Amino acid sequence: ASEPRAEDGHAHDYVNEAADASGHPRYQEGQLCENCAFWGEAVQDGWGRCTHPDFDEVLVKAEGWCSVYAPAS
Ligand code: SF4
Repeated sequence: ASEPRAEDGHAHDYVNEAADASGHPRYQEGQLCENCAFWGEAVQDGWGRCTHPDFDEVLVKAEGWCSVYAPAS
């Protein structure tokens, strides 16, 4: 539905700014939700869907990141 914008730390060590998570060892450079293997599509104003149950709950910032990130490679 009209899922609300994800909070920083909604779940899974998520950040709204990918760069915030530089502190997180698994935050490799330039990993963004937009380039996550579990990305859905962009919905509005730099937010889009993350296609996992404990995630799609909220609309994630395309520029965000989380621990469940897997590279689309
Ligand atoms: S799995 Fe994480 S990094 Fe990937 S799109 Fe979802 S919230 Fe973003």
